[PDB]
This record gives sequence, structure tokens and C-alpha cells, in this order.
Amino acid sequence: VVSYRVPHNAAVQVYDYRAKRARVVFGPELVTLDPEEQFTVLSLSAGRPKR
Amino acid sequence: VVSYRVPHNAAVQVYDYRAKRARVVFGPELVTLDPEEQFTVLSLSAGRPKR
Repeated sequence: VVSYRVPHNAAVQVYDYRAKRARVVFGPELVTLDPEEQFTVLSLSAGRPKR
Repeated sequence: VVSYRVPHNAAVQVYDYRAKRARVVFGPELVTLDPEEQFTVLSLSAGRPKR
């Protein structure tokens, strides 16, 4: 089972596409992805200033 | 069966040409194409600014 430890002041989002249900979790916890959730890919700006 | 996971804030459109019916879906879901739906090909502008 794929599990990710969420940072203390961050949040992640996945979706249970089999049951057609969304859920958003926050804080320092682990996300237990059931057989068909996929994390939200956030492509963010970074670099020296920002890319 | 061909299935595509729709992004969280995006939408896709297909058509059931056998039953002559259209449907539009949104949000983070999977589209289950029955034997004769075809996705809408959106050729959009991109490039460095826009092509």
C-alpha cells in the first residue's frame, strides 16, 4: 500500500475514482491510498527566483 | 476498455454515436468509453507565447 507522510503545515488531495468520491487532508498525517486513489500533481514555480 | 482520468478542474466531452447521445463530464473522474465513444480533439494554442 502506498502511503505518504504529509508535512506538518501542508496538505494533499487524492480522489477515490472507484467510488467517485473526493477528500482533502491536511497536517502531519499519512495518506493511505486505497487501490485506486491518485495524488494531485501540483507543478509549482521554483528555480532561482521562479520558473 | 479505454478509460481516461479527468483532471480535478478540467472537463472532457465524448459522444455515443451508436445511441446518438452526447454527454459532458467534469472534475476528477474517469471516463469509461463504451465501444463507440470518441473524445473531442481540442487542438489548443501553446508554444513559447502561443502557436
